[PDB]
Amino acid sequence: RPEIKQAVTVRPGMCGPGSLFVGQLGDWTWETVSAQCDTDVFAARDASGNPTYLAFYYFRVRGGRELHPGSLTFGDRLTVTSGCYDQGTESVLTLHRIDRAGSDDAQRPLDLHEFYERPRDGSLYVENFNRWVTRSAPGSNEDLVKSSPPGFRNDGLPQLPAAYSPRAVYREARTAHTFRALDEPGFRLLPDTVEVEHPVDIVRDVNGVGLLYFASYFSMVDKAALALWRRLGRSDRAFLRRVVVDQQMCYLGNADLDSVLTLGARVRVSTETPGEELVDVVISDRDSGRVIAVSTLHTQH
Amino acid sequence: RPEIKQAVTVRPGMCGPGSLFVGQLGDWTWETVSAQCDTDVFAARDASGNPTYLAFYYFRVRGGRELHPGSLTFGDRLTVTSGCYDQGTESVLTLHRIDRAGSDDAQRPLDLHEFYERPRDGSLYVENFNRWVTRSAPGSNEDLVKSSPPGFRNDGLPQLPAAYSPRAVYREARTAHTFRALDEPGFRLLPDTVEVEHPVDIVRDVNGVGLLYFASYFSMVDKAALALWRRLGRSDRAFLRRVVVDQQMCYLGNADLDSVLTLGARVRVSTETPGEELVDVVISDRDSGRVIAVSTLHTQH
Ligand SMILES: [Cl-]
Ligand SMILES: [Cl-]
Repeated sequence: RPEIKQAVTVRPGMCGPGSLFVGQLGDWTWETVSAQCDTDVFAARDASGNPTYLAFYYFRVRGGRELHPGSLTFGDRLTVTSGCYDQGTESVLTLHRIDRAGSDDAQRPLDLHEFYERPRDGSLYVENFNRWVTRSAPGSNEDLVKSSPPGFRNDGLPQLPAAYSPRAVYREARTAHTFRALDEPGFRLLPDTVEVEHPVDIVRDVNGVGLLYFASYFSMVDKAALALWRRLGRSDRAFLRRVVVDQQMCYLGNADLDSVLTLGARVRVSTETPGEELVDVVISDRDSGRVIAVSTLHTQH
Repeated sequence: RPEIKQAVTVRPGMCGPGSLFVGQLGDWTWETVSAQCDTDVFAARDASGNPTYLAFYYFRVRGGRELHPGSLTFGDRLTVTSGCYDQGTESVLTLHRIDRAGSDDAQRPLDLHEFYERPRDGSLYVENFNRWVTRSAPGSNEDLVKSSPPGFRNDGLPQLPAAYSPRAVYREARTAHTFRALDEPGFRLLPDTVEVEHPVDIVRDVNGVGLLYFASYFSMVDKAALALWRRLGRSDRAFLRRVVVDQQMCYLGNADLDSVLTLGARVRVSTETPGEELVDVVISDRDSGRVIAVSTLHTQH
């Protein structure tokens, strides 16, 4: 299996202009997969005894003006509905819908059509596509290898039709370096861009197993975004006021803890709605020749 | 009421060399006080309708070689025991003991004597002393004012004897700028110190209500500590390996989101045990003339 409903009171540890909300989202994904695929995701190991991690690969957060991540304050009552979909033995799709606890029809079950074609204002839709991986060498964060812990059961799971394919979505972003095609009408590109050098921050960016922490990617993207916001003369206070109505992240790789990353950012402004923009950020590990992440944010000023 | 026992599987969102574990600790304090003092801490308001926050004031984490925060990895099974103690109507003390789920006598209730005079190796002891506050002016983070939400019930709570007084502990650290008196025998002070300028990081340091986030203070301290670790030639890899067996933080103030903070750090090395040190960090808001935090860490290299 059944979907997992929970009543959630918003805590300081899962809101604010940082990456704490996304961190909460991923911990619910690992809990939801554990419950539905008969596997202790937290302590997962492959037959050798190697630890295997249910790594974040594609991550979407979509809301809108009436509920977005920046709308959440301490003490807000929410309803969270969660469940997995079959993507075979090495990968799994986890969905989360978040509603205000009061709201009309908050009890409704997950609905792929709603998530993928008819998103409602006032609901927050989370898509986490995750893939089992292991280190290819102790202490290396490069060249992660595909895994599946023994006993991972995808068989119970509901099916996704071919139209809703996280795989397609991420393949196109890896190629284009945005999740919103550069020729969408109704946008024009500004000439101002930034390229920020970011040494891995070993106090804030690293997780419990010595990999870069998946929520830190959101922090790196917001750092590149802030830099651009600043390069084009806007205020720190207005930055804290931006409304992020949609954001997608593809995790192409991890990195070693001494790497120097590069954070590239660009923005397109709406020619219809004032103050609506698309910001694209690419995170590179120049030294290994890899793009390790791509993110697009859809914002209202 | 009764103490709150929970079985906890360690998640990526509450471990690692960052401040995520301390963030988890504070969310359990707010849940524990909510349960024992009949108050929704998350959504607390005073009679006017002003939001009132159960602010972190004094924070201790004490473990040891057999269990410290850096010992926790994904999937670890823990037992957590929590409860509040009466400190009147404007403040409350919350204790948490954390044991490995397997261990001898993990079911035992909280014991003030154990916490304050006989801490056991293999247990982690958390002390959170918190005070209700409100903003004195919309959008200001300075000059917070004492509060108590209506209906806060400290009456149920067990009593603390005069010997165990968080108040005394913090008063001495505010004066001395360490929690370990400068004349403790068995330590000598190194001449190397650092002073790091730290503009408030609006993507990573700010909480859901626009105040500096209490766990960010731990990140700022670790930044000042890393700087010192580096100034005296040690490796990033060895920094990730430090064992923090005790840490205390006093939160003297908050700061506005455009402040530039100063992070001061010093270290004393053991003359008995090799590789045991005390690192003291002071966080200043030069421009308002305030010390906003003091922290001492007891480490094994
Ligand atoms: Cl992670
Ligand atoms: Cl906080």
